[PDB]
Amino acid sequence: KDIATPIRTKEILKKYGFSFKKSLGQNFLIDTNILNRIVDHAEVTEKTGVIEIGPGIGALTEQLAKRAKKVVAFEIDQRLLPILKDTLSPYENVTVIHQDVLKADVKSVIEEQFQDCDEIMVVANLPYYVTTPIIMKLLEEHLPLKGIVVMLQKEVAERMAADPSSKEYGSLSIAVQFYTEAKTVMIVPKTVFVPQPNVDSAVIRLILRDGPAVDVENESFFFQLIKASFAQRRKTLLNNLVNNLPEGKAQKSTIEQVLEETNIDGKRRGESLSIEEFAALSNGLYKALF
Repeated sequence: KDIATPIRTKEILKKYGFSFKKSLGQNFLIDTNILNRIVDHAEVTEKTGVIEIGPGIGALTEQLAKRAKKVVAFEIDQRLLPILKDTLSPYENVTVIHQDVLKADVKSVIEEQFQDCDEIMVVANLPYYVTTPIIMKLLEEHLPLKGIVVMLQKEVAERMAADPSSKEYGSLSIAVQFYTEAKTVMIVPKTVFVPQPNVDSAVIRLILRDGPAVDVENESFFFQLIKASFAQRRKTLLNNLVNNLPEGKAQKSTIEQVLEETNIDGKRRGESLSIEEFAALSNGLYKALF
């Protein structure tokens, strides 16, 4: 049987369950069809190089290996790596890196690992608390990736893919869509996981854009500005800028003046700004504040 079946996963966890500490939000996929559907949505073929993050006991890694040219899995826990040497032993095209993807130089790994591939995808099942930090880290690294297809919490996907008119729109939406075209593609039933989460979760497809969605002087300042602006959503933009930028209180009157100079009423709520406005605002504030 495949790793992604309830009988095989149960057996592996029974054999090796005392050999690793269960972590925050850790689960194990036990439905082969769902995985292959996710792999369909990622468009993985014989020429695709796939990066997986957090391979678990190999469930998804296995389905990827059967379809991709090659699979590189990041795993921080050596105890889990020891388990994959059992569960992934049939697959030559799987290379496991004992490294935290957040600390990794992913561009070199890709050069090192994917020479015989035509396109690189990220495909991974991510626990809530690392979802946003991993995705932004990867996107800020400007990697030569076609796309990222990730299993995550439904609300997080919805936020990432939100369009400007919808209620889910926030700083996360803007940050992800700066880099990518984002769409939530499946709702995954709770029953494909061990242990089982309380609710259905989701899969998000992020296709990387040819270049940035808007023109900014400093990407990092732009993302800090967005974050600062949405911190207390219902309060005014000016108020948010004052209390959430380290420059806020020290340079209030400059901030006021940059809003005036860019024709953006600081009495408006942060959520009312388009991405084009936030861009123009970041550029003005970056030049005036540093």
